[PDB]
Amino acid sequence: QQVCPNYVMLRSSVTTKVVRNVVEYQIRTGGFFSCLAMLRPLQYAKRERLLGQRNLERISTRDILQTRDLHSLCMPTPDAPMSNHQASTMRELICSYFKVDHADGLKYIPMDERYSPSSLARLFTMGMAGLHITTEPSYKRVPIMHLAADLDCMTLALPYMITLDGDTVVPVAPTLSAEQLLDDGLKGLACMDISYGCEMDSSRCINELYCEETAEAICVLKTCLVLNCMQFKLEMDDLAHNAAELDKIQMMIPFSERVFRMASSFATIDAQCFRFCVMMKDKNLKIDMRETTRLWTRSASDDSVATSSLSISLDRGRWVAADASDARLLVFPIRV
Ligand SMILES: C[C@H](CCC(=O)NCC(=O)O)[C@H]1CC[C@H]2[C@@H]3[C@H](O)C[C@@H]4C[C@H](O)CC[C@]4(C)[C@H]3C[C@H](O)[C@]12C
Ligand SMILES: C[C@H](CCC(=O)NCC(=O)O)[C@H]1CC[C@H]2[C@@H]3[C@H](O)C[C@@H]4C[C@H](O)CC[C@]4(C)[C@H]3C[C@H](O)[C@]12C
Repeated sequence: QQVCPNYVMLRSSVTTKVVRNVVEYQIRTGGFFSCLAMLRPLQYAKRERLLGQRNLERISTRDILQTRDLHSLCMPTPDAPMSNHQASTMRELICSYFKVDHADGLKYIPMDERYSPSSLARLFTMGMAGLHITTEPSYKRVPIMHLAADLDCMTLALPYMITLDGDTVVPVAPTLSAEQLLDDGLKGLACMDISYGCEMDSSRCINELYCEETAEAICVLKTCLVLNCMQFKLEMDDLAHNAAELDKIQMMIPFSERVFRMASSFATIDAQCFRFCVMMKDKNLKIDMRETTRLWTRSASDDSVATSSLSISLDRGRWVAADASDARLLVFPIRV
């Protein structure tokens, strides 16, 4: 059963079965798990690295086009939500990273300045893996970032925001949306960290790999995470008003729990995702997708949840928001 056919992250499939009159669900969340894999650039490309250019040429062949194909091509996606936030700035980045002309940057980001955030992350993540997906169907080899190799053994990653209370890098709740970290020359990103680990055990922070070589790659990895957040937020905003698509699943409670897990990925870098996840644990996750949509649109209000009263800290490789002898949110690290 297809859900969100023309979405990138929400794109999911549901298989339902009966074994002696017992109701069984299975939800297959597709593009989402593809998108978060981009925290390990080489692991993402590992697949496509051993597919030739015919993999792409047979796609630009078609006239149907659709979302899943435009994504693979790293092009803007009509029939899907798109953003224009700091599009000017993002186009400059493409030209710098891939060292190409403005005429080619305009292929990725039209004059419209509308683009799919997950189609840029894929582009940059593939770029960090040493493959540039070009304007005209092709894979061109570019230098493989040493950072991408340095992280290619890690199976856990936990992004979080930090500040300083005096002389200690201390985790904080997000104040801003992910969308605001991209602007101002991407200088917001300094206050993001990503903790990687094996097994957490071998915990190593991406900010502790800071080097004049890796600084370029370290920023792109963060940008790709922010962009995948933007995509998720766009699709939830669009899903809210797509009353047609919404009605396919409005009562499928096991799906609300799945959307909750998806937002949890971004609940430490995006204030709206934070508040949205906090509200659902308060309700114990047993929520209709129609009500969940209402909670998503509610979370857009800063006063929706009292973030200011919550104490943030890390323990055991997991992110905790709590107050008054009772935790409100646990966020676990992202697989791969
Ligand atoms: C947390 C502090 C800023 C003080 C603060 O808490 N402000 C929160 C706020 O902006 O509201 C920032 C400012 C300078 C940062 C460092 C510099 O940008 C240089 C360098 C940049 C790297 O992107 C991440 C490591 C780090 C050492 C950074 C770690 C951390 O990112 C620092 C030490
Ligand atoms: C932070 C990284 C790496 C800087 C570095 O090489 N070492 C710094 C150091 O170690 O001292 C740089 C490399 C290319 C930069 C981008 C490009 O120059 C294009 C464009 C230029 C604008 O001035 C600010 C936004 C940005 C997207 C830039 C943001 C950011 O400024 C980038 C992504």
